[PDB]
Amino acid sequence: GIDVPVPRHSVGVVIGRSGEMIKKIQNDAGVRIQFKQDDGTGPEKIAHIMGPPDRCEHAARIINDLLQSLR
Repeated sequence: GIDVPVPRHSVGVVIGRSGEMIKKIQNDAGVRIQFKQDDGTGPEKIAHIMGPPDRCEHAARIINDLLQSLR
């Protein structure tokens, strides 16, 4: 999969409540998104997108597009 920067100030939006929002992402994308401790950087965590190689980028865009306004 891919290790993707997700701002710790923005993960609130990505997670929503209960992680229901990010589950909806994983649902429609057909992926797994695991928030690592932090990794890679400081003010951002790493969302670990996994599954199919192209699908990782598809789901990457879902999250990234959401993070576009946030970062």
